[PDB]
Amino acid sequence: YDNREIVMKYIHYKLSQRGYEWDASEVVHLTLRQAGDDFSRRYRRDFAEMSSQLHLTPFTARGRFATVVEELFRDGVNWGRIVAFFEFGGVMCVESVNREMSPLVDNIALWMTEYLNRHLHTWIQDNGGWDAFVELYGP
Ligand SMILES: CC1(C)CCC(c2ccc(Cl)cc2)=C(CN2CCN(c3ccc(C(=O)NS(=O)(=O)c4ccc(N[C@H](CCN5CCOCC5)CSc5ccccc5)c(S(=O)(=O)C(F)(F)F)c4)cc3)CC2)C1
Repeated sequence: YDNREIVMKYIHYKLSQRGYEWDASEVVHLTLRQAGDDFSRRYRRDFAEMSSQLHLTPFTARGRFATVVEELFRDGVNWGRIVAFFEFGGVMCVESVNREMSPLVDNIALWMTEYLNRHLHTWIQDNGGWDAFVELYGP
């Protein structure tokens, strides 16, 4: 499955729900959206803390993203951390819009796509690909 499309559909949906029409395998997209909503409710303190402590500006966004992503996957990968990675990118995009720095969304989407293609892709494929994530979540 194309990771770039997965990132784009995911971010696009999150922003559209804030009235922001961003100028940017259906089961996979819907499943990821649901798993991410579940993650953010089940781990609300983490979600809420990250959201309020970003201190996001165009000068720091890339460094904050790199730092958090390296910390997230430090002890290895699992599907829950992959969902957390998407929700973190979503928090970054959402905060960028809230702070009137919406152009950052494009950079964020690229960094997410790159990290998936360069660092998560092998793990994902070794686990059977996104079909495995779909099965695990249900469908
Ligand atoms: C260092 C740093 C600061 C870095 C940055 C950062 C951070 C801070 C803010 C933000 Cl915003 C982002 C990141 C943190 C914060 N940290 C990040 C990691 N966090 C994790 C917490 C739990 C797991 C886990 O549990 N991982 S797991 O064991 O692999 C597993 C288990 C169950 C399910 N899904 C089930 C679904 C069951 N069905 C539902 C449908 O009805 C049928 C039954 C439950 S919902 C569900 C439950 C959990 C996850 C997703 C969905 C899935 S999953 O959905 O991915 C699936 F199923 F595999 F697909 C996978 C992995 C990591 C904890 C908090 C730390």
